[PDB]
Amino acid sequence: MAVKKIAIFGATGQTGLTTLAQAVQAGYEVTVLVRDSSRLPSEGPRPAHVVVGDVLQAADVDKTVAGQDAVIVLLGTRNDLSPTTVMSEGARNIVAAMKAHGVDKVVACTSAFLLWDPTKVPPRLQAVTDDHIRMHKVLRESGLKYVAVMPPHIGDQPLTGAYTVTLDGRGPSRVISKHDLGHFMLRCLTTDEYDGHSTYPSHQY
Ligand SMILES: NC(=O)c1ccc[n+]([C@@H]2O[C@H](COP(=O)([O-])OP(=O)(O)OC[C@H]3O[C@@H](n4cnc5c(N)ncnc54)[C@H](OP(=O)(O)O)[C@@H]3O)[C@@H](O)[C@H]2O)c1
Ligand SMILES: Cc1cc2nc3c(=O)[nH]c(=O)nc-3n(C[C@H](O)[C@H](O)[C@H](O)COP(=O)(O)O)c2cc1C
Repeated sequence: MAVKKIAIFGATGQTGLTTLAQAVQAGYEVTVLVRDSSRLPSEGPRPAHVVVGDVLQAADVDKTVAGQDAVIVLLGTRNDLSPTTVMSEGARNIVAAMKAHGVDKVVACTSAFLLWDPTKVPPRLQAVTDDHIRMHKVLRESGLKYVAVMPPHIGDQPLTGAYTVTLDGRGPSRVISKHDLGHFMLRCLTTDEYDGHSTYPSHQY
């Protein structure tokens, strides 16, 4: 039984937009939860289903997760570095909705800071990193099949599909293109080999 139907959270963000386009082009039936639909593009591949709402609202999340085979999480805070619980509270709602609807696979992006020396996080990113840690804890303790994607700097290099995935935060570089990161999140839908693991995609462009 391959995954066919997925929900993407954070589909309008930098990585979300290209993950969404790639998923639709690849044949998935994609549902997105967006606060503002004007942030979805008109050109290119289009999601099958658009739910307007907020990941902080359980009912909105429930509507989005119902019926899916898997969930991709690309939530983030754009340029806001303030203390925050948006991602972890969103993940709480996602896990509850997954359990309410029988969905058992989640692929979620946090950051390579969760693999690197936890005393080398740049001060201005510490608050966001603390919420990534809370989000990781929520997902790992959910018991669901969870692939933790922990990328380094997200760049705008082209899609290659040729990046390296390690399990410990060491790799050929400290950059992954947004397009390659999205491609990897989709890869995680068709294998179990990363379930229960932390993954570090990187590439020399
Ligand atoms: N930038 C880097 O180099 C880097 C490196 C490693 C890890 N990361 C982490 O990687 C993840 C993905 O980063 P990104 O740059 O692709 O993300 P991003 O551009 O920050 O996009 C965040 C996404 O989350 C959505 N979102 C935020 N609050 C929400 C809410 N309350 N309800 C529903 N959706 C909400 C945003 O929606 P709107 O469009 O409505 O704002 C947007 O779709 C983030 O957690 C980031 O911290 C970033
Ligand atoms: C593991 C890792 C995680 C990162 N996480 C973030 C993050 O959540 N948010 C961010 O703004 N930058 C993060 N960065 C680096 C930023 O993307 C980088 O400072 C960015 O180029 C700043 O661009 P701007 O000034 O246009 O916002 C991360 C880098 C690495 C290696």
